[PDB]
Amino acid sequence: VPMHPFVKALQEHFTAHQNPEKAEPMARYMKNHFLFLGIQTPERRQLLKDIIQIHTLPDQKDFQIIIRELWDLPEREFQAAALDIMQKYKKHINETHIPFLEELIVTKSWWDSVDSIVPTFLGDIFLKHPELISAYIPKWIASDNIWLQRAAILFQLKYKQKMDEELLFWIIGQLHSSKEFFIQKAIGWVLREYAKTNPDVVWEYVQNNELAPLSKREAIKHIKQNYGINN
DNA sequence: CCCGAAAGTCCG
DNA sequence: CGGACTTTCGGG
Repeated sequence: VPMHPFVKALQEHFTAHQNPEKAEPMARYMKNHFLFLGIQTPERRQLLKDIIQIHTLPDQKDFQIIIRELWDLPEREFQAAALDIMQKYKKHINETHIPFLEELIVTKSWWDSVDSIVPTFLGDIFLKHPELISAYIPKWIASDNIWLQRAAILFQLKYKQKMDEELLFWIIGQLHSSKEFFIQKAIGWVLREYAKTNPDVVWEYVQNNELAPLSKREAIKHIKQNYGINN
């Protein structure tokens, strides 16, 4: 079965505009986990737009197929493009897609893909269907996969006044002992972000509960100005 | 334009 | 450890 023609067209068009000179530092920035073509976001977005203009966006029946096929290509720009395409199908994504999104999180995993899946796509789903959180979050925390653990921490990132504080702090308590940078930093980020909505609750939490030094320092990067640094 | 964010390197 | 500094990206 041939590659979907839309994916083949995107592959051809991106490859024709590759930049091996830029690809080297781009690959180093992601710790050489991926090959890169060397195409930065503004041009990558335009090249995708070119292909949509010529071919049209595929029928929604092929949405998941297109994403998978791009996910399977070696160069990282294809995963970035896949996420751009998934946004174009946003109004068609619902709670039945949680396993599909899980599988994206745990394949070709790094912060650049996971952070573009979790607080947006998964965040929106669990905001509408909070009763499903307990069908996934406990498994994610218990798993050996750090990207699922990060997903558990960051899916509420943008919730603001809709943050479930008890849940957030429970999740952080489960993961506070992790020695993994991407977990410590995710804890820092979600606390720093939530502190923009409720600084008193974040300050009290970090002063009275154990956290890795990195997590605490990142959490209070801004709000330490509001409370002061005691001698 | 601006700022804040993931990251990243380099240094003490 | 954590501060100083870097580019790239998203949003105001």
